[PDB]
Amino acid sequence: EAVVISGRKLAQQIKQEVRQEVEEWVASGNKRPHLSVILVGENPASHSYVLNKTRAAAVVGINSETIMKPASISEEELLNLINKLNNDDNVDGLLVQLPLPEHIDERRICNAVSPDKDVDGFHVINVGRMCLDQYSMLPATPWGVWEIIKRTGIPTLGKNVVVAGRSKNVGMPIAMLLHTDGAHERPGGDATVTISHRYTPKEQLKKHTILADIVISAAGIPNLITADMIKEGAAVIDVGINRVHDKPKLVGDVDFEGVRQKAGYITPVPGGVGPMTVAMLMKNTIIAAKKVLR
Amino acid sequence: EAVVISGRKLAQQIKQEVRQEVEEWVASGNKRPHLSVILVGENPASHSYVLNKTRAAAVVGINSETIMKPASISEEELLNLINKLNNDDNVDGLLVQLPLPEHIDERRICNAVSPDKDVDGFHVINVGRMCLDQYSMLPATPWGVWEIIKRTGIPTLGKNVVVAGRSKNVGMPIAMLLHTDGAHERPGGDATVTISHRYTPKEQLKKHTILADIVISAAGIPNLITADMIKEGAAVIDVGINRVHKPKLVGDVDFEGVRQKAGYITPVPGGVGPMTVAMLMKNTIIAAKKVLR
Ligand SMILES: O=C(O)c1ccc(C(=O)N2CCc3c(c(=O)oc4ccccc34)C2)cc1
Ligand SMILES: O=C(O)c1ccc(C(=O)N2CCc3c(c(=O)oc4ccccc34)C2)cc1
Ligand SMILES: O=C(O)c1ccc(C(=O)N2CCc3c(c(=O)oc4ccccc34)C2)cc1
Ligand SMILES: O=C(O)c1ccc(C(=O)N2CCc3c(c(=O)oc4ccccc34)C2)cc1
Repeated sequence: EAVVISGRKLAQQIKQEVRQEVEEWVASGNKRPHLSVILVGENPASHSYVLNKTRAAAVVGINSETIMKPASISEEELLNLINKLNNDDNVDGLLVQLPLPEHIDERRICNAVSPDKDVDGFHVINVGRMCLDQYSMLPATPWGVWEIIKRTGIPTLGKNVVVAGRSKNVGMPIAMLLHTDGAHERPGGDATVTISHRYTPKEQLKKHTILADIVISAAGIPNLITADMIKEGAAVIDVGINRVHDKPKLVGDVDFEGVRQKAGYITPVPGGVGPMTVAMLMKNTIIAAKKVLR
Repeated sequence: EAVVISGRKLAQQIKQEVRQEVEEWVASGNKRPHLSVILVGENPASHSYVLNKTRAAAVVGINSETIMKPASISEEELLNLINKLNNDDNVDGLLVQLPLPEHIDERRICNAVSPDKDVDGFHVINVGRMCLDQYSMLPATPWGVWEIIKRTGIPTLGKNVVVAGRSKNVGMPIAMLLHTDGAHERPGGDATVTISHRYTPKEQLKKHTILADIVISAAGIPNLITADMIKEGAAVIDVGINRVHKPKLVGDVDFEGVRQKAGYITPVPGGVGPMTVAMLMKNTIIAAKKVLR
């Protein structure tokens, strides 16, 4: 059977690194990091994600506040709020929980967050920097996937990788990190990467996955990955977060039970990539506090 | 055997569109578009590329000037010139011929060029905008590859595409254009895209090329694509520009071999190169119209 990778345990390790980095930072006489989270409306999953972020900050000695506004907020109010936070020298990291309501321009909001406080790395300049392999605030899911892979010691250079999904904050960034030059200012994994998405024909994915040492699935489709798609021994990183009902539940992209047999490594849902996303946000927040980048 | 696609011919076509578009702009009362090129040093390829660009501009009714600098120029001197041209309201497009000397930082120069004059689309905001599928000044070579494909009627949606090479102004944007959503602000290809590079093993490139409906090579490696790598009927686009031996110029494909198996193919010379220069003209009229301001 396949080694089940523990997202909880790895996220725990990263959390400890950060807790140590924050303590030393404060001991050297610096201000304790502060993370601000703007939460809009009342999406249940959002609300729980923000609690996961606030707990993680508390456990690593980073101060936080979630500012909850109602769905009804005007895009311009939101911009004012962000502008306040951007200007408050006590806020090191600012993020805006997604999705926002249909009447708010996401991209406009994401670009209003100061790049220097952009711990989500979703600002156009951080996306640009990332895509040029420069130092940047990396988005947290991609960074988490990366860490799961490196921390587990799975090789990437020369290897073959498939990423199912091409969203701009998850799939595309994963594909960008995995294929790029280990030698660049922000190293990448030098893999051979294939990006697939909703217009891949079922057969085409299969012909690609079967060739792949690593299959990273970030499509949000239960059971998109079945055991015949993977080649024996391959690492399967399941980035899917699918709420199904039976008992409302959390399931992945992968058929966990089945692929378990075929794969050399696999990651569970829940307890897989999710905890890592949250942990990498803590890394990004101490980076922000330290003003490395600007 | 392969329909050879003349990039020379398609580029002349595109230049004809641009010429009409420029004629219309001027006849409407607007300032004639002006492109400035900065050229540093003496790379002979570079000099010829600037010649190509200045000729293309002349053909399409766009004003040009090359400002040649010795390789000895400093980074700071280069930024002053760029800062000057950014501020000259007469200059609609501005490009710095690449590559630059080692003591000058490419990224920093590329980001000094005003994003609205950046007809190479290499400023970080333009890269970012492109990578988010927003309207942007698209880089000329990838846009030209896109144009070869689209005007030749080669479908992309659902297809397999390999792009060999992952450079930031050629391979990576080609992969970005080809895989992204056809529905976004800046439409992409909705293809299934595999990116390979200097560390793809030969067996591994081949295992992927063979499934490919379109293969696009931007490696700078002669005979990297051979006919047994290619699936019969596939489109093969040769981005390579390789100086071999009188001093000769070849692509990354084994043209003679590959044309016997592929359904379309592009030659070097005469394929992607002229398209690159053509798309730069389209970017310049775009810049002059201040469409994306
Ligand atoms: O209805 C079926 O019978 C059916 C089931 C599944 C597939 C499949 O395998 N797809 C389609 C969606 C998809 C794929 C992908 O690789 O990445 C995605 C990333 C994001 C969103 C959707 C995908 C590939 C095809 C047909
Ligand atoms: O054990 C777990 O499986 C698990 C632990 C933690 C999280 C979490 O809190 N996430 C990850 C997904 C996510 C987050 C988000 O903030 O916005 C999203 C917006 C859209 C889609 C997914 C997210 C943050 C999730 C799962
Ligand atoms: O005879 C050999 O020793 C040999 C020849 C060629 C390969 C090959 O196919 N390579 C390596 C270079 C390369 C590849 C690629 O896909 O993209 C590149 C994009 C940019 C630069 C170099 C590449 C793939 C392997 C072995
Ligand atoms: O007929 C042809 O095959 C052909 C026509 C025109 C051109 C040309 O002028 N190019 C394309 C390549 C290129 C250009 C450049 O400006 O910088 C480069 C910097 C590095 C690498 C390639 C370029 C501009 C090239 C070939």
